[PDB]
Amino acid sequence: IPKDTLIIAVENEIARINPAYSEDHDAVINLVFSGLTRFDENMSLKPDLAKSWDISKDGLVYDIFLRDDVLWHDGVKFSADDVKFSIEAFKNPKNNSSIYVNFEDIKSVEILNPSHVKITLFKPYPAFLDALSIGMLPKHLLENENLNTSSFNQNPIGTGPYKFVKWKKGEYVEFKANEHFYLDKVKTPRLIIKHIFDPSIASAELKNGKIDAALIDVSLLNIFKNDENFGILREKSADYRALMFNLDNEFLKDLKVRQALNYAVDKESIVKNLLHDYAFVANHPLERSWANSKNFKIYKYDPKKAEDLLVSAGFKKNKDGNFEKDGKILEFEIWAMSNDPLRVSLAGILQSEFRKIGVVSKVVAKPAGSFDYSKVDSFLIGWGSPLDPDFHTFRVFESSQDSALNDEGWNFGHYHDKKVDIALQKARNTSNLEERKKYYKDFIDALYENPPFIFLAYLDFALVYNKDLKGIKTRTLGHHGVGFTWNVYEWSK
Ligand SMILES: N[C@@H](Cc1c[nH]c[nH+]1)C(=O)O
Ligand SMILES: [Mg+2]
Ligand code: NI
Repeated sequence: IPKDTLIIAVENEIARINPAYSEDHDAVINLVFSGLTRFDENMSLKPDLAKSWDISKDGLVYDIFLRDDVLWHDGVKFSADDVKFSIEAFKNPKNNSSIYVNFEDIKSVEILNPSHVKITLFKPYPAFLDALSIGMLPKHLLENENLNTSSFNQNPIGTGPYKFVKWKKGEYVEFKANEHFYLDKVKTPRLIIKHIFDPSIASAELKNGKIDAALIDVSLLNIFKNDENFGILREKSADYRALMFNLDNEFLKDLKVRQALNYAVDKESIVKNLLHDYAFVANHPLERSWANSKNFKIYKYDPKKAEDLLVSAGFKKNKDGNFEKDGKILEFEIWAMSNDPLRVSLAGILQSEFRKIGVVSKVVAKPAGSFDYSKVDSFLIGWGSPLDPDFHTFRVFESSQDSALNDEGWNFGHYHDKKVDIALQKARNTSNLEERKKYYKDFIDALYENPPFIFLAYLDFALVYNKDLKGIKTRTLGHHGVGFTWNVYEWSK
């Protein structure tokens, strides 16, 4: 690989390179686009396209002041027009934006002058500044387009550090440095995002020198020991793994069953042995957040509590020593993405724990994208954001976000809890920080009393990189390790 070219592998690919359809599962949107705000090495809110902002006392009015030295990749200037268009596009239900929920509380967007936009809200939404980091859209290209289907989505123009060059689908996306980047000089002139979902192949291509960097599963990490072409950077993350219950399932809809299944698992055993202390035991989805109550009940590893719960639910043990109810065995499937060894291994351990308490389960391992995980009995799932606590909680747990009911929802297990709904809505619409913490405490407590998941472990990630690489900075990563390329414009060899 030439010195003026950077090649990075990422596991997840997106169909539309457009902030409006961002699902925190990609690395290319933050390359092409830039938002009004951004985050530094410490996850602190920093100015990006917006040079500064003022927020009204009641949190309903945002005055945003824009930089005037920003160009779109087509040489067209960034202005307040783009901001009004972008935000109005996110809000428009006809665009089916994946980030619609972050913009739904917006009343109006006013252009006061070409560098000053005034945003008014129906209700407070303190995550708004975090939400505005997502990336602005070019008005002059998309004004007369169908955002859902526009060819723009496969030929994007943004204000980010990198320009779109060409896209080989299922292969790679190539970028070139934005010569007019306002924030900083983009160091490496060529950037290739290579799509590799198989970690063994990712490891092999590193050894081959076909790619410069990738996130490598901990089980494969020992392979790069003694290798001198590579350094290893350990990164913390808000990413957790869990078992998603499908509450449509005849057995998993029952509360007593889900509580019993939580009692059956020795998460410390899992973390210690399977993850080699590259993790810690998870109990709820906000344990890296300020919203963490650090004062919550847990389901502690206790098989007889588990078995006793199942009897209470009305299950009788049979001659095989497996629970049955009204003539039918307590049986369901555990699906895992076969391309993710950690998930397959976790599903395998879960199956073994469940049998020891007389629950029959079947592990189904299929490649990511080959099946609909919102229709399987249970699924080894993952989520987690280092940003506002609302971002991977509302779409994931709130009942209106049921994916069967909402095409842009992330509630794949069809979970419906009234207390979760109220707590998340009030938390996302409350300005006071301490009051927010109280509502997220309610949320966590509500999750305990009616578990949608079996929370398992928060993950650390390992970045394996060409040792010739300069300028890499670590920070708290999100789900799938998204964000490890956050400062890639500083990268050079
Ligand atoms: N984010 C969820 C769903 C998903 C499927 N593929 C990628 N993500 C998970 O990681 O389990
Ligand atoms: Mg950005
Ligand atoms: Ni995911």
